[PDB]
Amino acid sequence: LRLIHAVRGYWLTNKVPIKRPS
Repeated sequence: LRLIHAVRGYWLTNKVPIKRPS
C-alpha cells in the first residue's frame, strides 16, 4: 500500500496500550 501509512499504522497502533476491553 504505502510506507509511511504502514509505518504510522504500525507504531501509532502499538505504543497505544490496548489491554483495556474495548
